[PDB]
Amino acid sequence: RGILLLSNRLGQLVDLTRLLAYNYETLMACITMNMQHVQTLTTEKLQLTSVTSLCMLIGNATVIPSPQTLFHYYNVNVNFHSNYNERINDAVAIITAANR
Amino acid sequence: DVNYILNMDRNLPSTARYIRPNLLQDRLNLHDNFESLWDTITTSNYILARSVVPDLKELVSTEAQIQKMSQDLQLEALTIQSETQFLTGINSQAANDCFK
Amino acid sequence: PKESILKKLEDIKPEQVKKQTKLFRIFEPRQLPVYRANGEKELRNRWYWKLKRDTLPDGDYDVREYFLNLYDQVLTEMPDYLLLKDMAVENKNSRDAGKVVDSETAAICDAIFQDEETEGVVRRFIAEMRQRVQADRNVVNYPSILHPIDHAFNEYFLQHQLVEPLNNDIIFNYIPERIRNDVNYILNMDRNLPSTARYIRPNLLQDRLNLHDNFESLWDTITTSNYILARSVVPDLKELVSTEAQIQKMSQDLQLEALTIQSETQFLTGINSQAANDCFKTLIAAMLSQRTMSLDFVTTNYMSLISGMWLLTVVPNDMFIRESLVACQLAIINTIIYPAFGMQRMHYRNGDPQTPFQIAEQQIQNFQVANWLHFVNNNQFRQVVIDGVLNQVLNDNIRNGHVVNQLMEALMQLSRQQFPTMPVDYKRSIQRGILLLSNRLGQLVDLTRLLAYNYETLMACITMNMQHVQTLTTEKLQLTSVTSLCMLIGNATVIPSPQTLFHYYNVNVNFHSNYNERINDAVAIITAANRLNLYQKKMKSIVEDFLKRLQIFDISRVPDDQMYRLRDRLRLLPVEIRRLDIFNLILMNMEQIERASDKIAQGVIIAYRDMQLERDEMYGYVNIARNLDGFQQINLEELMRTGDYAQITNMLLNNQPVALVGALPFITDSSVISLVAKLDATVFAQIVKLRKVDTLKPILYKINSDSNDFYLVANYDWVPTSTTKVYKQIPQQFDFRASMHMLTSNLTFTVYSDLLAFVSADTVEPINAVAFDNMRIMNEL
Repeated sequence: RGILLLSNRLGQLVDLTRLLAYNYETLMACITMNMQHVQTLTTEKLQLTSVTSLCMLIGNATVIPSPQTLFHYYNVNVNFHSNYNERINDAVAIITAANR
Repeated sequence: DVNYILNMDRNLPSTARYIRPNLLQDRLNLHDNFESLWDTITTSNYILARSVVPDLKELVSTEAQIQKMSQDLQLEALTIQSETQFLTGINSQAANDCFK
Repeated sequence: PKESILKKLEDIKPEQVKKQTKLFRIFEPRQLPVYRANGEKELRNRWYWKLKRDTLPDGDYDVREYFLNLYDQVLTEMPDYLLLKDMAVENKNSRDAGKVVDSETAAICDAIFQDEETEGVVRRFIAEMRQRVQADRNVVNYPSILHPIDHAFNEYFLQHQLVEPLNNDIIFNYIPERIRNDVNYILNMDRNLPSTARYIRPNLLQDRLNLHDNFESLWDTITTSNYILARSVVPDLKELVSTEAQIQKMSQDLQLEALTIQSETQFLTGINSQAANDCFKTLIAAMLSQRTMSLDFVTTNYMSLISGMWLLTVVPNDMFIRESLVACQLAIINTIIYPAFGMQRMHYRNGDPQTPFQIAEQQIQNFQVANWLHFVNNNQFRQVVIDGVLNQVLNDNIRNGHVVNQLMEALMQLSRQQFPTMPVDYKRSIQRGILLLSNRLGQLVDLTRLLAYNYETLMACITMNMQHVQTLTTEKLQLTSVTSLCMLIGNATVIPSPQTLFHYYNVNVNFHSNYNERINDAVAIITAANRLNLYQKKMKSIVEDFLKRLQIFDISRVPDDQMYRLRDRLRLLPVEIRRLDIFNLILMNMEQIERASDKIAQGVIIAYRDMQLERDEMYGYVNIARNLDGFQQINLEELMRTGDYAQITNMLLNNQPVALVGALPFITDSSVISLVAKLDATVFAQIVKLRKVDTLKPILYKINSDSNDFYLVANYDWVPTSTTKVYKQIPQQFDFRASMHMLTSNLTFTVYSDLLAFVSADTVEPINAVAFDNMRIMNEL
């Protein structure tokens, strides 16, 4: 009986797939930092509770990243990067000098 | 990405000048030893993300669904370990959380 | 509440009528000055066609949706039938009265018949334009003035309305083909309807939705309903051994005392003057409705069990839920048959799933005992189809139905295990209860008959092809009541009151009619909804209304889900010719409507090059093209949807010959000046600033140096130079002579509702009733 609730809703569950598909596939675009897959030392708890909800509980909704939103994102990683790279240079420069 | 509109409005004098962002890559492969720090980055990069991920909309009234759910679920039918499948609630939230 | 879902049922009157009056009008003819080439008003004036209500909006999309509503209006308002004498007026002129069709027809005549028209031919015609009746066929000949599009409508309405005849024979025929036949009943009537009858036809096609494959929650609601409905029927039992008397001899047969003893728990079975009636009703509906019930027993009340065997021998186990037959049987198997039949050595160990009656079969030997097992175990329903039309009735194995050699056998098998044993006393209490069934067996033979009939009767009147699934609200039944009914009955004979039966038919009927009908109403819409590209009228819409219209279902209290799935099935459903046949009509001309009528346009062209203007008569000569031959295009609808790719933005900026398409706001101007100044090139600029357009009001130049105080120019000699005209056909003109059509219908009708009523139903004396075996049902003193 529970299974069926996934099935009927399946017509919609589809929608979910599309959603993420896009979103991730979108947002991502604006990331400068590369990203190698690593086994973080820390976790993040995800209660099947919520999961289950999202599932049978999403309608013909449709939401996406506000323009302004997107930029703001780029902008940040950007700066950050710039700082990382920059300090790096600032760092190196010193150390090497420090030697001769 | 069709869905998004682009347009220019202001002009640019041959006076226009900016400073390179400088986005060299990793340069430092922390991906193979500095776990402690990755965890800290991930975390960071993570929160950052939630801050962006658009909030959802138009969901099915919490009550409505869970109710047709009990009709379908046949909850209290002998089985000893009741009311552990319905701590599901706060979905109007759980989904948003699960999603982000 | 219990009888709060019943008032939602008996209160369902779907046999809704729809009477028409005013004809069905879209465009009324109208005045307007005439402008001969050259542009002067030659006087006299002419008559054309313009729509009643330019309602029409802005944006191809909004347009499409608009029409759609028309479809919904058409249907609600779709003539269930008509009648022309009811819509009669009189003609001011003619060889006489003439009586015409619809006030508007009248007006028009008198009107044209004064404002110096095309003279003779018109007045003339208007004269000899009357009525005439051909009584001999009930036919009627009226006139009526309308409009090509109007005759269009009203016409099909004559040919498709719905009122057949009605003779004694038909009334007789609507009465279920298995009841008129059932002997035990009689029928007799009070009238003879004349040749003028018309009876409407409650149509009852099947549930083309198999609600029973994904939607257990709606079914559940139906079942429930259908169930309560049933109880409302189930006859109330009659005269049965006064409660006290029986229960008293009951204590006796057994031998009680003050030292404690076990029979004692077989008497919370008393109350039956409540229990038997409940147990009885309950049982039927269950079957009819086809609901699945549960079981409330006690392991100490063995009697209550014995009676179970009564039950089980009946209702093909599948009718009860799983976890219930399970308990029941094993409880019998392990505390009643093995335990006092020297067959208990292991005490029977069972650990869930497989079948527990079953396995006892292939284990112990004894014939009497052995037949019970196979007959009970493999006993099922006979999946029967046709019954004087697709009734699809789940029937009870002929056998059982009074040829109760089942009960006699159920007793003989009981008469023979009461032989061996093990725990000395225990047998005393057990076999003593067993005997109480045997003596009563003369009467038990009856209970069977009763149900047998009743179910087998009520049945027929259920057009709602019932099936065999699993409920989920499981009505509750106690072995308490069961046991009561059992030993406490006999001599009596009861049966379905006539009036009662009908009432039942009637209901399911309506209901059906509604289901089938809404279905059609539903489908029709959805399909239309598609050949209209309404990617924005999110359908979560139709389903909602649909369900509602068959009260019982708490709409808000049902997830959007099921709803959609409901559409998914509806979509594949055929409209009803009626339905379809109309949509084809609306579309087919659609174009014509839109084009005509003001407020709107179609599209505009922008050739940055001076050019001529047509010289039509209606309007003076202006900016119009009925072709847009050449140039390019760009759907506006898709534009404001897509988001405009500066494609337009660029072309506008760069100045290139182009066109636009869709719903549009026209704007009329006069003072020629405007034109020479070339105002029309302005407007456009805007767009550049606002990606989207609707703020776009194109221009038209009604130019007739007559009404344009600035004729100063028509003077010299000219010929209209414009840059950009407009897409919009031209309002046809009005040819009276031909514009009129002729009509046919029928006279003095006689519509009826309900039917049946015309019959007085009586019943034979109870004492000698008959089942499908021609045997006196209830022949044990």
